[PDB]
Amino acid sequence: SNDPSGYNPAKNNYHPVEDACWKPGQKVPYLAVARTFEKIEEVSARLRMVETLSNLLRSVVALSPPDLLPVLYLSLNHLGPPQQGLELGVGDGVLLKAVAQATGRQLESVRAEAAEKGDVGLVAENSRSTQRLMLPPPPLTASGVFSKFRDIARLTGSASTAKKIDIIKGLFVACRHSEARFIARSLSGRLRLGLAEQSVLAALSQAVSLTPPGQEFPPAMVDAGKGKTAEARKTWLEEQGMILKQTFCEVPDLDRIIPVLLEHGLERLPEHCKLSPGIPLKPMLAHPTRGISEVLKRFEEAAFTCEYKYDGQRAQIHALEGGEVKIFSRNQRDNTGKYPDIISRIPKIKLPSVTSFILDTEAVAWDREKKQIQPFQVLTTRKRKEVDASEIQVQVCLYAFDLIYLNGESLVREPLSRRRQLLRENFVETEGEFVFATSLDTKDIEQIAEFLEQSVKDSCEGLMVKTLDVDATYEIAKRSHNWLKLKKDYLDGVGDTLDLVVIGAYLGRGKRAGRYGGFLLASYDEDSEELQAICKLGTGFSDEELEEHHQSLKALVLPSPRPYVRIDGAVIPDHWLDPSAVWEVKCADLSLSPIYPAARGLVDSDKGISLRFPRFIRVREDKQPEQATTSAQVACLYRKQS
DNA sequence: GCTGATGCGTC
DNA sequence: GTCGGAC
DNA sequence: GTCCGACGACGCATCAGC
Ligand SMILES: *P(=O)(O)OC[C@H]1O[C@@H](n2cnc3c(N)ncnc32)[C@H](O)[C@@H]1O
Repeated sequence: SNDPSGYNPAKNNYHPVEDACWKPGQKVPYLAVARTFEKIEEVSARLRMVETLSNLLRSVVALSPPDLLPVLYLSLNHLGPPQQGLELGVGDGVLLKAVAQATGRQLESVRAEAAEKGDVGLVAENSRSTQRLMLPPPPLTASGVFSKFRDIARLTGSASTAKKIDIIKGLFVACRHSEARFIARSLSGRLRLGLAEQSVLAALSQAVSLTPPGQEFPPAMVDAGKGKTAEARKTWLEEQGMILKQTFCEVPDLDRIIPVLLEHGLERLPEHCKLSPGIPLKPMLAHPTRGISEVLKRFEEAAFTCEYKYDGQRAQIHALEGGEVKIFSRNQRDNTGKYPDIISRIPKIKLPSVTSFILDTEAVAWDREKKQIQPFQVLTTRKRKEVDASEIQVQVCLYAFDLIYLNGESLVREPLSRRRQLLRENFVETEGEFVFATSLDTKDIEQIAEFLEQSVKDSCEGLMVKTLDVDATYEIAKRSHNWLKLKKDYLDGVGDTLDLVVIGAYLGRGKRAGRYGGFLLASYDEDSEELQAICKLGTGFSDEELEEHHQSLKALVLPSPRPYVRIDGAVIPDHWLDPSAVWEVKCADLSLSPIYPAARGLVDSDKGISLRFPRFIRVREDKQPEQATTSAQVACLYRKQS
């Protein structure tokens, strides 16, 4: 209809035709998407966000079906299917430079304003573009903006950054109302709607259920739920939602799903898009569990297995009928070129009767000389793409723990008891190359506890716990976190805690805007009587605790750092703090840092020590900096990881 | 042709 | 990756 | 329990700057 600026997709009794802000066949205006983001961000109830997005999507289906795919990608802040590897190459650095040039302001003024407001979108929105003529360019369209994002991502090579900035400046010149806010957030990778993949899928299945695609215009059926009771409508939308969710979890690729959805409908979708080797799928995840008693409470009387939780990276290995092999990451990225050693070993791990499979494994760095597992840090030094087999320096051992597909059979609906038996019988172990995850089938608390201790002694993070027959399938759509993860450092009073000094604070972004979002911490070097930065910290405190931190550190702000505080290459804090507050901090491991100075020279000549997965536990009101954990104590903790 | 800063992915 | 907030 | 977005260390790949 008329004037996107007034578009209200949160409206009660939203009518997909009469309440749209564009006419049939027209391109969806980007302002329509921006206004939808505004109405989503204004509320906290996830179900209300879904309804609002569904309203937009229903208008897109009814009026401009070719724009459904770009509108969906804009709402997820994706560029396309993950296995295609498109990357903007734009962070806050490029973005802030483009905003400075677009608005004619100094880069430093823009950087300072972004940090104080905690959002680059607000800076871009509230400053005019000095490249704008008297008469604006035509309004942005959803598909136009999406295509420009893709243009940015495809620019490569020398002088490519300047070309990316030119595209961004062009977008800002054409923005109206709130559009610049969401372009900027999207480019920075921080859309921060409160609505993401699961809510987008729920909105999509609701939208195509209520307003079916493919109708002759004007659509005879704009609300297919209106003839049902509230109860019947809810059950129906839940069923339709699960059809979409389960297909997506097997084929998480909107380029494949959306054309089928528009042509054949949601009910026929599983017939056209099915799990198959060569198409990455969503992996099964794990829920953190803070004790053995919590495990037994979660699984009740269902038999379960405990497995070592190996410290590497996930590798989803696909063997296609015909011999081709592909390897994908946890997030559906193509890692095939990264593992020529693994690909060459596939004939060695599968019996000759296996014609196709999808394996779920952990790739762990392996020292062939000493025949033992190596830390994650070592694994991350492998090259990432177009790697040749002879050039591999860090060997990998695969620890296999699941089987999702075998000889043409999808196993997603099969219980782990059967998947595991098929894994054990059709694949071959080779020490230090391909091994089944160490496992224990028991319900005895004393055995589980001992097994947890042994997993740590054997260079693992803890245990994974999985039911064998009750709710034991690989249906991510039913429950994405169907497994449990049990780590020692989850236990209170157990694991490595340090008492560290707060030496700086960083202004918060997003949910943390208007206060501190992070802090710089330091250990005390006895030998030089200096405080050495050891890590940053940004999780572990409640919202109330964070407000107390803000009020207790405000009096410690210094304009300039103390000469006995050393941070070297760490990110300079927005506010320096007089060393006084001491906090108890927990971590999973200690790592060798190329940047932090803490304990430098005590374990390595060039590298200090930092914390893996640090989190705030509590303030140490009874400690001053002189009694904080020493750099020598940090080195001793690092060494005993062996 | 090299180095550092930036981006993005891994955990 | 950990964590807490909102539902 | 689910979903989400605050925030963590770290390393390769890339490209601006030299
Ligand atoms: P996150 O800490 O949420 O844990 C899940 C990941 O752990 C890895 N992993 C290692 N060993 C296993 C076993 N035995 N089973 C399942 N997952 C395991 C995977 O890479 C998961 O992504």
